[PDB]
Amino acid sequence: MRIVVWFRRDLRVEDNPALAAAARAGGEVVPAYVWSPEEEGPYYPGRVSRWWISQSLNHLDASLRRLGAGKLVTRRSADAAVALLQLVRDTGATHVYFNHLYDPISLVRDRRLKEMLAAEGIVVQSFNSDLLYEPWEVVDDEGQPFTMFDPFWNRCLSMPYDPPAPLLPPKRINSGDLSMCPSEDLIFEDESERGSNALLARAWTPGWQNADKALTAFLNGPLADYSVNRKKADSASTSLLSPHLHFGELSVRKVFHLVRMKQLVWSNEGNHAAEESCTLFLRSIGLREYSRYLSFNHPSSHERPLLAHLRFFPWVVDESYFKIWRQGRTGYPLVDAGMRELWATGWLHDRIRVVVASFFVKVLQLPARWGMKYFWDTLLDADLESDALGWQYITGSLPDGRELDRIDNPQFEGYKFDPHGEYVRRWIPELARLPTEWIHHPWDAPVSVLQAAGIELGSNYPLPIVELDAAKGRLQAALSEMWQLE
Amino acid sequence: MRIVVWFRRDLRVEDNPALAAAARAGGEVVPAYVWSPEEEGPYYPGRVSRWWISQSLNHLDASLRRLGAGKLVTRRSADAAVALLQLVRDTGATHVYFNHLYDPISLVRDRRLKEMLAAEGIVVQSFNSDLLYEPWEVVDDEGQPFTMFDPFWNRCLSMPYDPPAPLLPPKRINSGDLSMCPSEDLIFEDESERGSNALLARAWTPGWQNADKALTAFLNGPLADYSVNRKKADSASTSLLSPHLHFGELSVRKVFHLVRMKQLVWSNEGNHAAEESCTLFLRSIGLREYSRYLSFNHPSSHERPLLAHLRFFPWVVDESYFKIWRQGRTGYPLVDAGMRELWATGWLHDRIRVVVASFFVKVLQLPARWGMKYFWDTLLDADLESDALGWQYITGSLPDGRELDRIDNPQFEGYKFDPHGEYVRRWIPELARLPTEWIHHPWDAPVSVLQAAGIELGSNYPLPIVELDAAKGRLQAALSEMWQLE
Amino acid sequence: MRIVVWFRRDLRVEDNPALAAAARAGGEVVPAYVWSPEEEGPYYPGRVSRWWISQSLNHLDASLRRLGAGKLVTRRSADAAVALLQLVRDTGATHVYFNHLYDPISLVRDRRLKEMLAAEGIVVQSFNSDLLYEPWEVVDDEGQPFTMFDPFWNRCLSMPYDPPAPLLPPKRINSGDLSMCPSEDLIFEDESERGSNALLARAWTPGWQNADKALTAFLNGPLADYSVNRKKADSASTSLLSPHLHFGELSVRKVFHLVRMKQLVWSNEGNHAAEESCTLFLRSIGLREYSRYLSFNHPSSHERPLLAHLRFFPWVVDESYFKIWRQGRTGYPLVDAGMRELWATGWLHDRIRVVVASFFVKVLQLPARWGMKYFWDTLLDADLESDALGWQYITGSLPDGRELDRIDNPQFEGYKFDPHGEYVRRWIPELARLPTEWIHHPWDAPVSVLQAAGIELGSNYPLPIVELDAAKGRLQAALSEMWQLE
Amino acid sequence: MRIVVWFRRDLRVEDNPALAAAARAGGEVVPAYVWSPEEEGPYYPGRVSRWWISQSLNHLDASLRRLGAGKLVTRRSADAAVALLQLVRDTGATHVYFNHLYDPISLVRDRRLKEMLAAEGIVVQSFNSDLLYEPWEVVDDEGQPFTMFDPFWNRCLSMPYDPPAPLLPPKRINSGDLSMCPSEDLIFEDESERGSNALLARAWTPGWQNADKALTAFLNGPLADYSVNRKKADSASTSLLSPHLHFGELSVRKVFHLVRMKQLVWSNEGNHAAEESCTLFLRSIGLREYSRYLSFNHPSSHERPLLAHLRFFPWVVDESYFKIWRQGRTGYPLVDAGMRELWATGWLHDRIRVVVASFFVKVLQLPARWGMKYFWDTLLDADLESDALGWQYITGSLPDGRELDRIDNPQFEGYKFDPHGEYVRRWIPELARLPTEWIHHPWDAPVSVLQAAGIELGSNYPLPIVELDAAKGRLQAALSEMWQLE
Ligand SMILES: Cc1cc2nc3c(=O)[nH]c(=O)nc-3n(C[C@H](O)[C@H](O)[C@H](O)COP(=O)(O)OP(=O)(O)OC[C@H]3O[C@@H](n4cnc5c(N)ncnc54)[C@H](O)[C@@H]3O)c2cc1C
Repeated sequence: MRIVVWFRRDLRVEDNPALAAAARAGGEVVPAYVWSPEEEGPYYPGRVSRWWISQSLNHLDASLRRLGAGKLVTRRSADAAVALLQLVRDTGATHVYFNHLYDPISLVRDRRLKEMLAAEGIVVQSFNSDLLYEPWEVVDDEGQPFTMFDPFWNRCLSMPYDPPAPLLPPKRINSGDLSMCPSEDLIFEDESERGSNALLARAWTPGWQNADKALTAFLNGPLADYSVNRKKADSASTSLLSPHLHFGELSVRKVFHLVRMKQLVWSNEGNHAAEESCTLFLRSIGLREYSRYLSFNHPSSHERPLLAHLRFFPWVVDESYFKIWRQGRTGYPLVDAGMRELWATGWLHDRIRVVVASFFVKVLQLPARWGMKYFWDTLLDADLESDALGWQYITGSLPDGRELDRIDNPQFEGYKFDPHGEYVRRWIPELARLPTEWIHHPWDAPVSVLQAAGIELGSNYPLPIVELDAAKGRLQAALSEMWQLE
Repeated sequence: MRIVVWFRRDLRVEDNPALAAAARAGGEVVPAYVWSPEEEGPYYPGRVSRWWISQSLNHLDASLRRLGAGKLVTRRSADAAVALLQLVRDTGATHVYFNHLYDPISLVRDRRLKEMLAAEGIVVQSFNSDLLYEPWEVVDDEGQPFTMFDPFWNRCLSMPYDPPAPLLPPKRINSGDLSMCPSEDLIFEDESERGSNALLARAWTPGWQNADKALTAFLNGPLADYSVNRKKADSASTSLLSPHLHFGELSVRKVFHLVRMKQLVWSNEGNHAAEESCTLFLRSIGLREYSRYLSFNHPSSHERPLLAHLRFFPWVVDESYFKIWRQGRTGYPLVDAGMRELWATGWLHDRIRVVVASFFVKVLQLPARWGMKYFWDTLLDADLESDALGWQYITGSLPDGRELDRIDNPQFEGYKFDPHGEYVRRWIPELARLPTEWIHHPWDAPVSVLQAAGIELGSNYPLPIVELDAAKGRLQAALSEMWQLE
Repeated sequence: MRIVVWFRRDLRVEDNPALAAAARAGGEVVPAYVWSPEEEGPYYPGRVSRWWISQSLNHLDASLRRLGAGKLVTRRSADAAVALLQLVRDTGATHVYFNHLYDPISLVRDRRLKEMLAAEGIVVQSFNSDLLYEPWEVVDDEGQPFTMFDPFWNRCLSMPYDPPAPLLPPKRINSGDLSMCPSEDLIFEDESERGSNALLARAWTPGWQNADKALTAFLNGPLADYSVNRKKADSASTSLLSPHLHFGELSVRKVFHLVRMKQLVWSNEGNHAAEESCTLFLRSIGLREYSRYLSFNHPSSHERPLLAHLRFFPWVVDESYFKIWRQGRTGYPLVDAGMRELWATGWLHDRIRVVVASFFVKVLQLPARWGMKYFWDTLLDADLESDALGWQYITGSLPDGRELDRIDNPQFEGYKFDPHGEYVRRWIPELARLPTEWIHHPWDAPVSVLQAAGIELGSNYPLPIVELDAAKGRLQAALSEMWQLE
Repeated sequence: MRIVVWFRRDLRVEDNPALAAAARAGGEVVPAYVWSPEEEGPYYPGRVSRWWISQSLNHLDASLRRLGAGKLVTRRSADAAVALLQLVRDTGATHVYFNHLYDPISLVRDRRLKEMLAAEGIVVQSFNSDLLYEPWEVVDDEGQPFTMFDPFWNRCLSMPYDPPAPLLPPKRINSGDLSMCPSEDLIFEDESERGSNALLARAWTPGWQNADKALTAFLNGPLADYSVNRKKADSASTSLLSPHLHFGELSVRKVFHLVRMKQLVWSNEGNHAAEESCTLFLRSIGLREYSRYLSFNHPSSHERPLLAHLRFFPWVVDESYFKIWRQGRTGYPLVDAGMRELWATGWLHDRIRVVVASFFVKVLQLPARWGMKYFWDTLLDADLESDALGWQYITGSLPDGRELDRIDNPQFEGYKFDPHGEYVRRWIPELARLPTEWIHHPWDAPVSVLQAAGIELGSNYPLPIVELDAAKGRLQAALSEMWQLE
């Protein structure tokens, strides 16, 4: 009843530097979650990403009632600023203790939020939660922002001062009265998909308590061989904690500590593989930090994301091709098993997001905004930076890699990410007897080894809708339309 | 170089009562395997059942060379009797120590084999390996054979004398010379399927050494709850050792001992569930013993198997329906996941052989000899009795159960064998988001819960080729053709 | 109420070939245990060996009530023959189904028992339980008994016929009425040691159910390295099941089966160490079988045991020396830790029975009947053959080994049985800092390394009562009294 | 070659805030260990405490060479200040980066060290390593130090600001040249006890790498039931890490973090026992922090330790009584097993230091400086504060507990610390058969239960040198000499 913390994307109580700075403030703290998806514009957050919030908020209530604090109130309005001002009015609070995000749509909203509340009479203070450093204090030589990643992260490990350690969770807090503020339940998922969304719990359980159980099971397990099992998609040794790390159920400053703390343990035991796989796991953590630093600084993705160097190219406006690739009647088996895992789990491996999405533009030749709006709706780790950073990288625009005029060609795009075919036979079991040479290209197989395996192309497994040698040249008939104008 | 043992379907060295009776015979023993599939008539043994033999023979050689004995010679001819007489001629042997099988095609061959060898001058002696008792010494009240199972097996546990215990494996044997007999390698699998058959090793490894590893992993594991997990097909708690138990890699007299020996351990520990699941596991072992006793005695399946009370009914002669059911474009999802597991593993659960095969006759209305000849070609536990006993039982003819004029109706044929749908979503992952009420019948679902789950019937998942209410009456238009003639 | 089985030293229900031959006999069986220790003469069985029976009988009652059978009646009289005749009179039984033992005091009693019962009118039948073969059917070349062990056991593995396998335990039996026979409880242990005997349960739990738990924990565990950890006494890798194997709680025919059954498993896995340690474990089992065969056949230990080639030698008649060696104020540390383990556990390692008992005769020069009567009173595996076979062997009389005119000399009698000193420091912790060179001989140590370790000889740890160089010649002053008379 | 760190009692590299503040200082760092035990006066550190340093320094060299840094130089002189000034002269260093200890003998030495080096021209800076807070910033109400513990530690958990978290270990450091400074090996242990000290490695391995292996094995293990297994000495569930925590191989700020971090994990799982045993483990950690705060502040143990309210009382000057209690010929079995564990392991439980030391003064009536000088010589966790705080507490002088005019009386001083007698029978196995009522007092036993257990008092187990009812009044004849003078 003195200060408020309102969570936005930090759904945790361990080392949260707005709740722990509320416990030692002396007065009473009441928490909050204002839900306004109409403010976020075209980035109405997901459809299974909206499922994760409703099960993580209810996990946060029973984890924060045991520290005291009564409840976690949840209000709903069109914009945050009317609802948050009505919250300090209803409760009679003096401060607002939030922490700044780095979306280009919330950064304009946060200074607009700090402009409404401070002119009223209450005082606010922002903090730094889901980032190692802050993106304005990391600089290059003179004063500028970086424009690449490998010059950037070489400054990020060789800082003058180390990142601040995970500060202690609070001992106990107090709300005073749990009934002055009339909280209300609110819908997140639709009523037609009230039962079809509960089938994502076969692989994913949300909550902050399951975030550190998933972290510690990775440190003892697959971190010792992350340097070699990084690309292989058949085994689940790739630390499936990015939905925890996107919604702030796991702090980046704790994963940076515990990996570095046990890098020293393996460093003086002669394990040269397990110490190499710790500098390569923190590099991937730095890719998350670089995407937040990119949308805040100089490029900024100035008005909308999915933007670096295109949006003329003569795409086919065929909706039924978007009905085939979404369903998976595509014939190319590696982009077909990846398109079935995304629907069944709400999850893909990073190298399988490489081949599913690059097939969507370079072979199928569809507009890339149809690929984002489908990835945005059914995925769990669907943020505004990394979905914009990754689509930028795979379809080709950072001077980092994965250029155009280059189709996937799954003959050798599969022998690096899936050597034995344990990923194709897991997800399309109608292809489970092809002897691992034609499991990545059944249309290149002779008729004798196909009729022996029980696959008749056309009835059991569909033909490729677009041939590989066709779109190897049909792209260059369309990509030359860039190179006459730019 | 004195006596010969020739293995037929007892590919093991532990408690084999023809090899152990060859070690204590004093002289030298040479083993053999004569392969004549042209003698077996229409029962040319399998196509993946022929894969299991080629990998179990080579497992038997390296397991019997370490007892001595030099080699395991393998000859090939049209009939066994010319090849076996040429074997005692080439090696100068005096005895033949085999053990009698119980196929109606080998029982006529065995007395024909004993008729050729004894008239030459050499002496033979048969033994009893793959059976608990012998089928002529188990009798009913006066002198007759039984005609049912539950009167039969009540005599089989209440015998005057117990079955003979597993006699010790031999200490060491000797062949003398490993080069007098010019052995030859021989083909089992085709050259077109030399690589597609090696993909059954993802679930099955043959050999007698893996038979007791699979047995002991079941006694400590799923035997404690076999009485409740008997019908459920989603979990693999059903002791997958019938391909070991068909080819004689695991003796029935050892499984009867070790289950009964540890039934006593659980009997005086208060475990009333784990002692009930031992009388129900030996009952299923007795179903194997009853099928061998049935083809030898009174019914005998007199000239051919797949025979009890039919073969008029007006079947559709449509080959493309046999191309749909073999592939699995059938729409009924429970008989579709079962039709994909049979092709991927060469294995089905016993209650899934119930619903796949009864759909083949009572709904699709195809001739049952097309169902045997497909089951015979791709299955591992494809014998001559139990494939004939089971097709007789499920399609309805023993006074045991599973009568006609009764379709499967998977609305409640699935809630006993697959309660949560973990078996359908494992094998058809294009149906992985239906909320477990319409996972067994997608065509009975409303359009809203189907478009939310991403299934559009006709493109993603095919329609039912034959409706359920159609064949519920279209059978009775065809089954009345029995009841005017019989 | 038709036949009786009376247990003597076969306190088990698994593969007991008098109870299982009572179940299939048709009539009702009542079990019994007649306790007459006054018949056994000087071999009144033990004082902790009498503790093991009272806790194994009560374990047998609750293990045989669950098969039916009502009770296990226990009567007490001076001789067995009056009590057993009063038992068939009280119950009206027709047969007596026991199994013959091989003590020279029970073999004369058994034919005296068969002489009383058969002349009355009832019929008896003996069986073979606690032996592999029978000692009259194992012969040498012409017709004679053997006189050694290594010629004997070479016949015992190369028999014409294998030993009979473990026959199945009974399904269920029936006593009919549990109150016609007025059974009575009876004392085994004294009332002064009613509480001091319950402290042997810190290491030993009796019963037949714990016999196979102790057997299977050895087969998976220390049997793979029994060939190298056979002599080392510090680690408990030596299969502590001889108290189970003496009282018939574990059949010898089952241990011969399960070791031989899994010798084949390790034989075709390349484990040359684990297959050697199975031929050396069955050799030690054969030492138990040889001692039973020795007291029945030609030497017979004709009127009393502890007898092969002595009982003149001029022993000291000092009782206080027998008070020192029993207590352990002896100074020699290896025979002192062994004398403390025997009192604390009722158990010694076989190589520690070697050095404790040979020090008792060759150095202390006491009469050997004081050593048996002390070993008989406090030990668990105190039978009439192996206690007589072992004292015969270590003090020297079989042409097998461990001759006289040879003291122990623990300088190198310890570096084979206890290399690091983990056995001395476990049992005399007042010596726990001597640096493993003088842990086996503290009196041979300099004064500086003794005062640094905190041992002052005379107050903390006593001096040797008899010097080593004294009894190295004082024996030969007494052993020359043999060699003038024999 | 720019700054030096010299370790004193912080033998670790993880979160050491003088080495990590040396890595980010830019220049080159060389480490050091100056060994001057002649400066410490009567507190020449231990004889097995001197063994722990020689094996932890050599563990620190191979753990700090892999971070770079060349070596760890070790010089020896009479005082630290001549040797440390000769070290900055030999290497040409500019700074000295140490961290202040809290002994009253080093606190006078540290400001004397800062007085020599700063007047030369080099600059020093101290840090805070082995303490949670600093002892001058924890205050009571007005400005004073505390005089008790329970008022003190209630301020220590309710501080305004939390203790600083474990700061990251260094990435890599550099010495430049490893041969400019002529380092020398040095003796720690005597040559007479070069081999008797290596027998403490049966229970203790030193080093900082084994400190966190011992910590994490306690957090997963016995911390869940520390609240009930705190007093019981028979089981080793009491987190044996005080020799790691005394020599600075494990930071107190890390144990405070990891216990508090997983107190939250058990707090929201319903484990009310495992969350109570975390507030009671940090209390014991606070007892270490209170003893350091006590010798620095107001009482200070002004010129020497072992000092609070005595040193007149008429002690017996008998050296042979000090030869009995050191050896353990004392008859009282609970103080005898504790006196054998201290010699065998160099370790005692905290409640066994309670009864061994209080028997030394209140019953044996010896001067307490003979008890410290014996505890100082053979113990591992022999510091200057807690050895002074504990002797003060048990023999009675803090207003905390354990007053005088109160003997131990092991009849009920044993049924709280050793209920079954598993601690007495472990260490005096000559008493291993007493039936747990007279295992704590054999002289109070009747003769029948003693002769049955094999204990004859006087020869096997010695009599009590001082009777219990004697020193219950003979103390009060000597304690009245206090109460006439004070
Ligand atoms: C002086 C002396 C006295 C002995 N007194 C007894 C006694 O009272 N009771 C008794 O049962 N054994 C006795 N033995 C035999 C030997 O000590 C036992 O084998 C002992 O129990 C070893 O136990 P174990 O389980 O470690 O043997 P293991 O290594 O496990 O051997 C398994 C079995 O082998 C048998 N066995 C092995 N070695 C011998 C042997 N040398 N003689 C006889 N059997 C053997 C035992 O019955 C044992 O159950 C005595 C030996 C000596 C030298």
